[PDB]
Amino acid sequence: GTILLDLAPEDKEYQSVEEEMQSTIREHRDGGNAGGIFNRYNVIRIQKVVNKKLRERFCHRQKEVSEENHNHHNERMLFHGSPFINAIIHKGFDERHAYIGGMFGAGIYFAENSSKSNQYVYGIGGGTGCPTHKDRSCYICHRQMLFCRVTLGKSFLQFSTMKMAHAPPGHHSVIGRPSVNGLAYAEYVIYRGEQAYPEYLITYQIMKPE
Ligand SMILES: O=C(c1cc(Cc2n[nH]c(=O)c3ccccc23)ccc1F)N1CCN(C(=O)C2CC2)CC1
Ligand SMILES: [Zn+2]
Repeated sequence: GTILLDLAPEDKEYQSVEEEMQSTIREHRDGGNAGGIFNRYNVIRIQKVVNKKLRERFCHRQKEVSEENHNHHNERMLFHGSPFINAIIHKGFDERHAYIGGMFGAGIYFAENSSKSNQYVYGIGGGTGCPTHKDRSCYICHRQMLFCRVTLGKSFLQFSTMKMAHAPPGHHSVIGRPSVNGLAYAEYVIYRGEQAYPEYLITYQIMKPE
């Protein structure tokens, strides 16, 4: 059973989440087609996801990865956008639904830039936008994204497409780094659902630039 705990805006924990969300917005190559046009979000609320069973699976794997990486689990807080956010907060991430179409193959994808995750909230390339207005740039409808704890362990650096089914030998994750001819922004990939915990559930709106 998942329990959603509201965080007060005056709480330093709420402020840290909003600060990372706002500060990591960037301009995307698609000129805002997938996620919309905006320089800031309006944060509606931030809830902590509490689930004992999911936490135990996460901590158990974190100990295993720590033992395989000279006692460093290498956790990072990263964003994830998905139309299936309800299933994620109740059952956790699931590699059985890993992104077949991804540049690093069938893994679970995360971004260090909140605006890159916002491109996936309504589907691949923003699908057809919000259910109500069918607008990928809707300023009215409340969106939701996750800010997750992700166990990276020994991360495998890549610049180019390399379709994998699992992390490479001796590794626990794959990080696609930006390059002039390749990625504009980073992407973090894990191949096991228990290497991520959906810590924060952010409800927000993109704001129309003035
Ligand atoms: O990893 C994906 C996934 C990711 C993407 C890409 C993606 N999605 N979301 C992001 O924030 C992101 C950031 C950087 C680069 C790519 C992304 C597309 C379709 C997908 F199925 N999954 C889909 C949602 N997940 C689940 O376990 C759902 C509940 C069944 C986790 C696995
Ligand atoms: Zn809308």
